[PDB]
Amino acid sequence: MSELAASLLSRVILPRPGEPLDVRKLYLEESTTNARRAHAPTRTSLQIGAESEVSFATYFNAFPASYWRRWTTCKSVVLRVQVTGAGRVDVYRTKATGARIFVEGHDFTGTEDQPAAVETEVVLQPFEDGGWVWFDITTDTAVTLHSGGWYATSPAPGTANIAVGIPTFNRPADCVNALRELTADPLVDQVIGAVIVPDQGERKVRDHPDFPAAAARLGSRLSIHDQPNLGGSGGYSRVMYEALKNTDCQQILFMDDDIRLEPDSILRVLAMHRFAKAPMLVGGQMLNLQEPSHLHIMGEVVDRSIFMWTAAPHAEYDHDFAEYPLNDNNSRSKLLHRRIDVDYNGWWTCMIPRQVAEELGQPLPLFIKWDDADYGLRAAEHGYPTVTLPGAAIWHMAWSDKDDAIDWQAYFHLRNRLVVAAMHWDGPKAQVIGLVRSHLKATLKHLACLEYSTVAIQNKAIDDFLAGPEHIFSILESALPQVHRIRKSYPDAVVLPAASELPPPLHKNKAMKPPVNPLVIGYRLARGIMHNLTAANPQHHRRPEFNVPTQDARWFLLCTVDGATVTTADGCGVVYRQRDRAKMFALLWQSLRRQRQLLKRFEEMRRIYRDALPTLSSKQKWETALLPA
Amino acid sequence: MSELAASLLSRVILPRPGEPLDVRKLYLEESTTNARRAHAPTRTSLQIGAESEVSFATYFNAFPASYWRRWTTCKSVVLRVQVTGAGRVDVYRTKATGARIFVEGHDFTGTEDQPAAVETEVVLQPFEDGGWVWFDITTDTAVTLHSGGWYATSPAPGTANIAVGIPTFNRPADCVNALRELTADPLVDQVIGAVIVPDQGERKVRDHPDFPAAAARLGSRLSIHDQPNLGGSGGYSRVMYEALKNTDCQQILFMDDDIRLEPDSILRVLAMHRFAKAPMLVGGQMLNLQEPSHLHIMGEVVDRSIFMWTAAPHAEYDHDFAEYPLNDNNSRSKLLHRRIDVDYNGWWTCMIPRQVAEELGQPLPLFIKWDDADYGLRAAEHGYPTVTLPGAAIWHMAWSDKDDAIDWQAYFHLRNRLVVAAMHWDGPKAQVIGLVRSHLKATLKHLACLEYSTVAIQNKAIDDFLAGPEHIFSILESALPQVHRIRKSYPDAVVLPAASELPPPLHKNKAMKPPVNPLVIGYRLARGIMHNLTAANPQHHRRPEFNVPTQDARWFLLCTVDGATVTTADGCGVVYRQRDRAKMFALLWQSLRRQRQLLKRFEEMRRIYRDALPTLSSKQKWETALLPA
Amino acid sequence: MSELAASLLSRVILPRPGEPLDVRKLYLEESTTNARRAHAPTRTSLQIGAESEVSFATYFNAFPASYWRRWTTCKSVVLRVQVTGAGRVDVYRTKATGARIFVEGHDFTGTEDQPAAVETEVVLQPFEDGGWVWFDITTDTAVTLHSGGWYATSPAPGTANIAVGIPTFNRPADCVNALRELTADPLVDQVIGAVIVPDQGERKVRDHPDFPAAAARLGSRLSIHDQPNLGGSGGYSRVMYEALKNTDCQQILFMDDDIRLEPDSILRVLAMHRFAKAPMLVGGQMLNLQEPSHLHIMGEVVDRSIFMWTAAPHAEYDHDFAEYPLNDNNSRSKLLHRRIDVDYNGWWTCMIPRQVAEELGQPLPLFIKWDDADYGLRAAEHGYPTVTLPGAAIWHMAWSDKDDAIDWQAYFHLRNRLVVAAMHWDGPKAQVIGLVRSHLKATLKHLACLEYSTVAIQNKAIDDFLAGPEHIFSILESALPQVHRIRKSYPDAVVLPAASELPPPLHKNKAMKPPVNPLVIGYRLARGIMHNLTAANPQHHRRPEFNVPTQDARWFLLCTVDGATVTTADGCGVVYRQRDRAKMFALLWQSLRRQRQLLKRFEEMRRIYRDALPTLSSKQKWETALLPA
Ligand SMILES: [Mn+2]
Ligand SMILES: [Mn+2]
Ligand SMILES: [Mn+2]
Repeated sequence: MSELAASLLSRVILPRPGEPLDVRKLYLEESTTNARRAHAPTRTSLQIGAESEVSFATYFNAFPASYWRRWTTCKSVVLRVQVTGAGRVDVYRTKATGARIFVEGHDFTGTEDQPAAVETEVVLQPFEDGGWVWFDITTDTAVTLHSGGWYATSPAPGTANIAVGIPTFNRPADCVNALRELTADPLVDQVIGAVIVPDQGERKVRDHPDFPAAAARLGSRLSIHDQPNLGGSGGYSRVMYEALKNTDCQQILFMDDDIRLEPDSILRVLAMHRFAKAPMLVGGQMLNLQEPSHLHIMGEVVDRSIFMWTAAPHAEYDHDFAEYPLNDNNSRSKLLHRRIDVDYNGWWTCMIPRQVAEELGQPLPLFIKWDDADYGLRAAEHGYPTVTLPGAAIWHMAWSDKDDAIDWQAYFHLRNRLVVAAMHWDGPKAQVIGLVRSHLKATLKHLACLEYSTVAIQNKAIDDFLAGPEHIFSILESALPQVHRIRKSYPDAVVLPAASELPPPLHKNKAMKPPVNPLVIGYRLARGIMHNLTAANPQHHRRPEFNVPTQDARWFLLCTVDGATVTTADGCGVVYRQRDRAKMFALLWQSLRRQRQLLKRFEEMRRIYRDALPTLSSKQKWETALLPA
Repeated sequence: MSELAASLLSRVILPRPGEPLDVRKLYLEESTTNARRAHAPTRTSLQIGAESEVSFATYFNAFPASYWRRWTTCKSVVLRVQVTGAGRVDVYRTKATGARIFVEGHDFTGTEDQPAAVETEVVLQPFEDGGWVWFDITTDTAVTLHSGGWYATSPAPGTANIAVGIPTFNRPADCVNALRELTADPLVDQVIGAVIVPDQGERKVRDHPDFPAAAARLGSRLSIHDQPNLGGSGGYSRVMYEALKNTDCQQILFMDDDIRLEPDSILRVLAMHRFAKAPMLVGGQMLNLQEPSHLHIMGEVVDRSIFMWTAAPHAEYDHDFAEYPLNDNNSRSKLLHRRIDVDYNGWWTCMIPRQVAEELGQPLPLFIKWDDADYGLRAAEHGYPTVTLPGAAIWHMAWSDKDDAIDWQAYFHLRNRLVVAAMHWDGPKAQVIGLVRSHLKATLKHLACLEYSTVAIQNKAIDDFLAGPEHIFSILESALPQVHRIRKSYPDAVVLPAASELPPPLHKNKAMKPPVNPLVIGYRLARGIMHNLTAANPQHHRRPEFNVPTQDARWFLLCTVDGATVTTADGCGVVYRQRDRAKMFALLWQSLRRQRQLLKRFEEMRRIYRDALPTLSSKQKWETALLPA
Repeated sequence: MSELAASLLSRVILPRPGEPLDVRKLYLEESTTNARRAHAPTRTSLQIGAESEVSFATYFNAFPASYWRRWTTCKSVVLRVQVTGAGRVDVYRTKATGARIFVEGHDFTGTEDQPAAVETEVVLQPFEDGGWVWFDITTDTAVTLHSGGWYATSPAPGTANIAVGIPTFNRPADCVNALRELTADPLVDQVIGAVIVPDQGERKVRDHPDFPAAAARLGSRLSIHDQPNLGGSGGYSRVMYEALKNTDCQQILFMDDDIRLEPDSILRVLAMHRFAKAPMLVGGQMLNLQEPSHLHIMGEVVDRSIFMWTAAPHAEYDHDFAEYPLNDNNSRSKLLHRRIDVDYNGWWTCMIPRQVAEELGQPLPLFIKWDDADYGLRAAEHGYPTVTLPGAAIWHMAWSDKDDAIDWQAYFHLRNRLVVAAMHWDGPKAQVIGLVRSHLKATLKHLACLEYSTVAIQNKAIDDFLAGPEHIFSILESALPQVHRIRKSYPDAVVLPAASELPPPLHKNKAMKPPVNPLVIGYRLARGIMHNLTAANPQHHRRPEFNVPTQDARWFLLCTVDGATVTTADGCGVVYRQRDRAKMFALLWQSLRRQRQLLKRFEEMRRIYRDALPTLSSKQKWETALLPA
């Protein structure tokens, strides 16, 4: 009956026609011994040739059993498939080591008229610290898999009523696409109660030629709110503000505009939220929009030793499922079988229970960065954990090539790290030395790389954090322009269209091998210190010594030049980096001056920042930024 | 004629429809250059496309020639195949190194109406210390292999009349399945004279809904005997008791309830028993029920240096035939071509001649463990060797992941090792130092791992062995509950459903790399000794320092904590392990006290245990345990 | 016209139906991207699917260009193929390094009615020290290759009239097969003028049930000559004797009875003989009858430093073409592109010009071994070189596993080496130290391995060589029985059917790793010397310490035992090897005594042996051994 529909956790899904073979690996893994490729006539069905084997040990179709055991009331899961033809459904699970274990097989024989139903209940008891469940089909005669699903044994609790939030800024076409994809799958459509779009740009999504068609499918569920550029924080703050005040939605789902969606991902997230033992945040993972078979990360934490976000303990960035199948002996694939606990999830997909939003308050008024991490740490302090759910994903731009933490974002990275550190530290007193040491090493590296503007804006970052939580809030919007203004006067921050716009380099490039050798690193380091003590030659600021590609722009090469072009990470331009011994020393001294301030004033900072949390997170205070005159 | 049927050693067999591709490797190996997969219309026939090659150099279809040379009167074997279409049957053998040697080819041309018979006699002379024989088929036109077999040149001696024994304990569904599979193959059915089922559990196999249908196919050959839980020993003791007293079966075949059967396996075992040079025990091998293409072990011995069961000298655990074909250059596969001699076979499949059972007596009244090894050692002392026959296998649970020698089984492992050691030593006087040293190293390891209960029950194991063979017999049933009772008071033995039932750990986990480095092991060892000399902090017994996964729970990580949860091997729960310096030292001292007793009293033990063998193995004394008031 | 037939060097040939895929690699190499396997409807034609590529860079179908350049008058070779369908014939050659070079392509379009002729002349100029020529076919539409050949540009000189010689000894079935295969190919049949069969055994080939049918196809060309067992030398001596006296055949072709033939091989050999610059010996290569895709060796020389036959400088034994294609980057395959010069060819296939046989005389009356090497050295001293022709091969048993130079053959190996050394030395005076040192190292090794009989018969070998060339001739027949008689009294030479015929070993085996480690070899060596100085324990001659498999029977393991069974190389039995310090020392002293004799008397030996060559090689003196009373 529809008792099936109410207990559906995760549908077995298949690729769209014309899907590149790499991406198909996220869905199904076919034996190379098969006569022909399996064919997907719809997104929920599959035709398999006679005498063929297909494995559903895959990102989208395997069941992340250990996560369900850890966070939900589901004691068991039921696999249900409908099949025609003759063959066997084999059910497997893994230990947290990745070791595969055969659970049970079921021979079937069905026809189009009388299709076979194959059911398998798997208890979730043996998944304490990792493991997946999946099935394979090995055929006798040609087989059609008409449908498949992972089901709970009882209906989902609560009511499904999601407010989806999508902040957008000068990407009307991406936003229109996102709105369109939300209503593509009828089952996702039915559970969406509202779509809040804080439009923070000048190029409005409302003015896009395809907007009316996307807007029609949502009807009055859609609202667009014009506001100034308040970054991610202001965007998602608005979303949460609107959801609590102007809707009765039980779940708040943060999403993003520049995404591609696998709609079942939303239902998986929702299912985990509904079956949850206690209220919690449920997050989706990010697949790399530019390398679509690659998983960005299983989950992330905040490392408390230096208060810095990182990969969770047994997780590694950029896992290509086409090269490294889930069910494979290699070391990268085995890591995927551990249950990865997280401190927070990113806001490309993050479900927040209504009550939880109410109790915790709004995002901190940081512009970009650390706002998601803060909201995870805050939630945990209130006994609301976060789970990053494997197999529930969207496609989003990763820092795949195109990004570098040396531009204006570096200001926000440092400032907000400090704000959130002050807000959540809890650890011993002398623990801040770790964070400052971390920053010193990075500072000397920037100076070695001639990334002078970076250091300057990081000096402003420290000043702004030190000025307190009231100054932070007052510069929600003004902070960005002020960072640009500082950067304009540094040659290392002025992007030119091409190296060919400048005089041709004095020297041709020579391939320099990266020093792994212990003695050689020392030698390159000393050579760098020695050069940095000399007065720079001004002629190398008129004509660059080298044109350095991004991939070659490393400290060991850069710490011996007086002047060079360095290509930006996105490959779109170059900057003329220039050494000046007087400026370097001055920036270094200003940095050290600030480092000593941080470790002197950090305890005070914790007090004032924790005392300001009611204010920084109140809907009323946020109204002063969100709403105009 | 049926002169063929009487001399059949081993049928050429093929996979069931829908069999996973991995498992098919146990039967046939097909070239990837073939246009299509070979098709098995029945379990004894195969269709092969035109211009295709299939190799029968496989676990089930190759002939383990060296074993037949060593233990049977067969001077040669005849390969007989019936084929239609046109092609070549090529016959090969190996040297004990694995080197393949072409013996002879036979071109054939047959039709469905006039099928071709292809015969090849292979003398068993060149297989002194290893080697297999097999065939390949390379086709011209499409070929059907209608049947194939390895045959002796004369009828099998003796009469085939097997009593199959299956002890069962609270696994009625598995037992019913086993009973069902015994009658699946008509040729196995015909040679079964009785099926004895000692039902030792409370959930009776007789009460299972599918039992009547399984029981009908056996008729009056089946008998079920209710008795208390007397472990494996009591179970198999009952089987042997019933077979000798209440049947006239010439062969006794020990099996198990949680198995999957390849019925031809039984006939292979029987064939080797019948053609045997002199009476002997014939055992089957175990394929891993959870990784079905994996062989557990070629055979096992008792290493006399420390009296401990191990892999036979050139055998390695867990051989995956899908990754490592029999006929392949790699080092793991070459080992399979040596004739592996064994001291004993396990009781998942072990054929014992009626007369031999009569002369040797019953199993020793050990609860679990070492009873099979003892029966092999005992048989050898009477001039009855054991053979583990390759290609004759059942599927059974291996210690594949799910088992750990630290629970209640550790008591039985140590106690019974000592009993069997006392029973069979024969070696020099000072030889027991080896066994005690072995136990000391294990003891210190348990204490390092905080596995305190293990040490305590191993202390009881030594006491029970020391009390003598009469005490051993008197605690056949009572020993198990008494072990549980000791374990209840150790935190390291109380299983909780999840780490989440306890307060969250103080520290997050950090990946610790296993020390292979020589200096680093020393450093980790010293760090462990140093920590173990400090007084433990009681707060770490309230709140665990870490949640440690099974795979990470190693001595180098565990010897530096005061308190931590460790997940059980099966992944079903966790235990709160807790360091206490006073308890550790006390357990260690109690262990050392016992170690010194062992090497002082071992000679005495041999005398009293050897003198008690008539008693411990008599059917009359066993009646006091097997039969009620 | 038949001007084509007269200039044919080497036909393009294809496998028989049902040929194992490995062996097919000797003929054709097909791309795995092809839809279907190529099909050979006859041995000289091939069907190739549409859009497919087949390479004829193979043992049998590529042209060994450098050999033809070196030894024949052919300035160029013409490739001629007849094809239907549409595609391209691509012609390639290699440098001696293996580097492939594209020469020329030819698009064709033919039909069954109007087949396309594709011709390509390749000049042999760039093959000074290596290189092959071959073709590939890449198809557009389905293609049939109807025929292909490598042709000279002018008719073959001389007259083709071969006397084939096949000595046989108790292998009537193999001999009958050889006779049968000689007439299988009409083109080989036509050039055979006689078949001489010295039947040296008691089981006569004449008495074989299939002999009359084989004999009918040869008619009066076949003659069988009964004589005593005079080994290989007597056999081939008889062949040459009969060919010169009783036929007018222009070529003498030594073959063997236990062979499989690729008939075109004979024509290739004949073609090279006819086109030769000057008269020469043309030999065929040996493919491994037991591993049929493996080449035994490209060619062999006599290393003058110690006067011992070996692989030619850049040749390595046992080249598997299925694993290592001719046209492949790997190091083993690149060696195949050098022109390998030889000192001699073996007598499995060796063509000798009539005049050359006349001038050189008969084989030396050695029983087995070194007779072929001598005949090559002798021929070279008369300005008649030997060529081993790649791509011209028979299948013959290699020393693939089944042979060990420790039995009765060791006597002949040493004695004949000395005879041929005395006959051909030429080098400096002090050069014999090398040969004696070589023998000392081998002697100490035999004694270390307990191979005592070997040393004793090698002591007789030296004595027999020292007694002179007249004694050698007088013991042509009697030498074999006399070697057996010596060996009967050594336990290490008495073969027993199985280790199980002896008392069971004292110790089980333990895997000993082969010492590659520099210090460890030293340690094992010292341990061996130390043990060999002790008095052996007689009880270890009653009951063996170990049962040692052939593969494990190495000096480092064997030099520490007093008594052990060692399995024979063929796996058919075992010998009880026994250490005795008194016997060892006595044999060693007798060996050293002889070693000092050799280096004192070697100059004398050269004189007497060279002076006896007219006698040892005269047909008249050979009549005293070949013909009865
Ligand atoms: Mn985005
Ligand atoms: Mn069991
Ligand atoms: Mn031969």
